[PDB]
Amino acid sequence: PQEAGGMSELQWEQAQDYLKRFYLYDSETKNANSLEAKLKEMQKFFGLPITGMLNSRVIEIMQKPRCGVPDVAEYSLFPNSPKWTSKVVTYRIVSYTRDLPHITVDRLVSKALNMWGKEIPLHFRKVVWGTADIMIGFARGAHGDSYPFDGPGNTLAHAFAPGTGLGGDAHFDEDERWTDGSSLGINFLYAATHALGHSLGMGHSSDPNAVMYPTYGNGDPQNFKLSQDDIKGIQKLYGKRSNSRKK
Ligand SMILES: [Ca+2]
Ligand SMILES: [Ca+2]
Ligand SMILES: [Zn+2]
Ligand SMILES: [Zn+2]
Repeated sequence: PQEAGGMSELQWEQAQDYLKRFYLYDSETKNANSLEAKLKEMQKFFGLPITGMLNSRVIEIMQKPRCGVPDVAEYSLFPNSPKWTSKVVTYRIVSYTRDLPHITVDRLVSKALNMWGKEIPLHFRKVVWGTADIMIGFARGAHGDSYPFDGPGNTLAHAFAPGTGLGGDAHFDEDERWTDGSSLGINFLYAATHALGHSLGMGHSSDPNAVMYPTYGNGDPQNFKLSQDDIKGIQKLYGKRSNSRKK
């Protein structure tokens, strides 16, 4: 439809900002010409082939929601290996959103987290007494951590890397819409694979059928399943695999 033709400067400029936050709001990449190189890495990060452009898929994704985890990091004392080295992983829900009953949130977090575990020799464990590694809560950036709330729209959910006992948690922007049967806003199952995937130190992928595919296409999946590219992606680190194997 060529909607970009009738867009204003404000829209094109907004794009600069929407992506600026996707990799931390750092003035180090603040220059007119850098736009070209800086979109170059965005376009490949997503995978979409139109490089050097800002109008077709590239604007669509700026406006569509996706994830709230920056795609960069810079710290020392990093834990053993980027993904969960531990022999086991544990996970517990902190609170639940009114859109969904606790039972539902709980079984979705697990039905995705478990899929991840089912593609690798890692092992997973149920929680019935004590705290866990990955806490799953609903909250706004002003709950008690860095990164602003954003509100609805851009920035879907922040999550943390498997580091320390406190780090590794997954969060859900409570402002965002969260539901399964209704199949209206963001599917918990689908986002859960993504949010929980970051809890395992997994990164985004470029394949059009990826499970952490950042080019979200809206809608809710009926059954949902893991992707080939993510299964091989993770097995390169853990060596052996379980070839998904699910119902
Ligand atoms: Ca949001
Ligand atoms: Ca944790
Ligand atoms: Zn993400
Ligand atoms: Zn937080």
